Amino acid sequence: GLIVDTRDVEERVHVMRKTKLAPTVAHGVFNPEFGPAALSNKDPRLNEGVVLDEVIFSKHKGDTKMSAEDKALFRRCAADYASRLHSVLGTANAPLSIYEAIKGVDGLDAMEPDTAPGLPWALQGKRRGALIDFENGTVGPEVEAALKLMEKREYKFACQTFLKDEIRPMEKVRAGKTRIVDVLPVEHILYTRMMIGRFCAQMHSNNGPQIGSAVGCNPDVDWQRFGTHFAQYRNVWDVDYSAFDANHCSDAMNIMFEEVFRTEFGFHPNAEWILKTLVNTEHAYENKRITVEGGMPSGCSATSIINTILNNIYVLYALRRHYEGVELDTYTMISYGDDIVVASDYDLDFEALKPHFKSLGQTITPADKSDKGFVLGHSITDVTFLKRHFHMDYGTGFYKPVMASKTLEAILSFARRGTIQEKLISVAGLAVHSGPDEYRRLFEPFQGLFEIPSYRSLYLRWVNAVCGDAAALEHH
RNA sequence: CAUGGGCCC
RNA sequence: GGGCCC
Ligand SMILES: NC(=O)c1ncn([C@@H]2O[C@H](COP(=O)(O)OP(=O)(O)OP(=O)(O)O)[C@@H](O)[C@H]2O)n1
Ligand SMILES: [Mg+2]
Repeated sequence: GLIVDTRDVEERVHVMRKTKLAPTVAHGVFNPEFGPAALSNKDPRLNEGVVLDEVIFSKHKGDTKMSAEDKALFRRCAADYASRLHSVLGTANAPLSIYEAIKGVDGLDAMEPDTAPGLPWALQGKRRGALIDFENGTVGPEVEAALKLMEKREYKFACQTFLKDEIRPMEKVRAGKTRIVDVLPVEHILYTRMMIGRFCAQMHSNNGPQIGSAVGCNPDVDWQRFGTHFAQYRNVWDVDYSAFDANHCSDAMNIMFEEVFRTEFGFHPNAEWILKTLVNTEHAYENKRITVEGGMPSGCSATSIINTILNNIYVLYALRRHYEGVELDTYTMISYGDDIVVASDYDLDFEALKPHFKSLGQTITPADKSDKGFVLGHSITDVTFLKRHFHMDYGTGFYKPVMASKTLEAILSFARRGTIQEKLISVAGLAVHSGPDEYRRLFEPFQGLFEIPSYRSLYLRWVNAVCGDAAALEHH
């Protein structure tokens, strides 16, 4: 998105952390090319000659405007994927009850309790237990006063820039490539779930290549659904965007909002409203009130759905803008916002799309960048989706998500203070799929020190998840 | 003891 | 309440 150009303000929004993340006993064994991000332009490690606050805003290279015939081409594609979308999800997209928006239907996790509240509830000391009864699902004064307000469209706000205390490859750290999180006022996040909460539920619970979304899925059982499907095709590309989130041009955004969330598909007129408030934003990083047109607010409600709908309409628009007769069945695709796998028989050309894609402000590039350009052949066992490769499992003939040891090792070098035992239980079931030998190497560090799930119990868990009746087949 | 949105104990 | 992927 284009910055008008940031201002001064007298109020000053603290963030600049020091990492809650810390080395582990694994840390010294694995010596990973991975550290906590920078949470301070003062932080030593950091290359010298680096103002951390520069880069955070170097993802705003402008805001591609779109010809009038591209806006029509894009409109069609969005109404088309929208036709598909509501064909599979139905048209029951009535507003959600403040009770659900807080509580959550069957497929919409509740809103989280102890979570930051956005503005200005932190310019005025208050957490989200002070305007909502999380586990009674209950508004209070201003939430309900603003509920009333956005109902009128006479509501307006600002986004609280943050920094992702997270691990990152060492180099990205030194570039000061910290990931931003733009936190929305919690009232907003709530109205949004009312406006489009039943949509997102249905999305979550019909994920699959049919709707091109993997949001809602379980990389751990769903990998089988997905692997067999994608191995039915002669060509499978692993595409990488870049700044995906921030380069959603203003026109692309306003069109999909208009095309996906109309009232003719069951929504309430104000679902376009809450959504379009997301185009031109005000990001308050500290005393800098940075004002931006374009992009998405990474972490603005439904952020992953939106970005997924958008990726889907982009591909189809890039194919539609290069050849004729391209329908949704021309290909197949699954994304999770940024991430995307695509497949096709038609021997399609993806280095011929880069430009058509650059007409929306987006820069695709191959995943295997140590070639040069998009090639044919690649099956679904050369790609990555969500940081997991597709491998088939010896013992079962089933597909399974596998992360590079170097990643797994990264995750296992750093924990928040006294989380190490819990984290490990969690990472145990990721590392299952790396086999018995590596699972073991990967955990030597913590022996006689922490509890380590047996490789065997994690396997039979998995086997029962992927298709329980094969659990029951390792029997008769 | 970051936002979203998912899912895992 | 924790971990991950996005
Ligand atoms: N926590 C959040 O609010 C959140 N997390 C993931 N997302 C959606 O998923 C995308 C992940 O962006 P990345 O960190 O991969 O970077 P990028 O902007 O896509 O590209 P690159 O790393 O190539 O510069 C984002 O761009 C965003 O659309 N939002
Ligand atoms: Mg990828």
